[PDB]
Amino acid sequence: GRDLYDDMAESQVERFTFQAEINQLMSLIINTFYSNKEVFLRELISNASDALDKIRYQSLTDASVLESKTELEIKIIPDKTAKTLTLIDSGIGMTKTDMVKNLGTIARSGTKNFMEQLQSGAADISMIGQFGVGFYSAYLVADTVIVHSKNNDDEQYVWESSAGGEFTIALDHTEPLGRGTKIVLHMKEDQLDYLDETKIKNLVKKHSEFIQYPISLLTIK
Repeated sequence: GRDLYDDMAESQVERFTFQAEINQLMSLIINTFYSNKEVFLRELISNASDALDKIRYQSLTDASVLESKTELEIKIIPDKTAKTLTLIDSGIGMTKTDMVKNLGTIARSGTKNFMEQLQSGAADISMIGQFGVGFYSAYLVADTVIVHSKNNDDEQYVWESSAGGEFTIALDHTEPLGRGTKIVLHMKEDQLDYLDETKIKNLVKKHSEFIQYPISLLTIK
């Protein structure tokens, strides 16, 4: 059901509006109480794995695609001072238009039906990935989500949203990724426990049993 990757300083920033049902979903995720929000980490890792698969399989038929970053790996960085959780993958990455389309402007087939099932009790929040909208689970635990991405076909871009119906995209001149995606979750005050060393270690272990890529987990001292 996961399909995110399926087929003086001056800055130019473009603003976009979320597709109506995606906007509704984000509001539902933010303005409703959920007891168990661990799915957010499952989705971060699984989406990273999909991105890694996509570039790995593209490399079978075109080996040159890995020249931008030869490693296929995941890095997870909890940072209590910054109040952020970051997950970096060296997967396929997203061009600017990939971000525009896949991170909010284009309708997703499962959004309406997912929201109906949440309202009824037929589904719970842990099942979000099955409905192809798992990315948005980040808003269970984060006020703001920032997505830096670099695809071989484009320059590095950064997408940002604090919900409220809109997102922005701009050229990204921060640390070059080489290739892949860095997602930064600015954690809500009441969700900071997810940055605790043992808590995040256990969660990563729990949600990576079948992941076929190396994971590096940092602790900041």
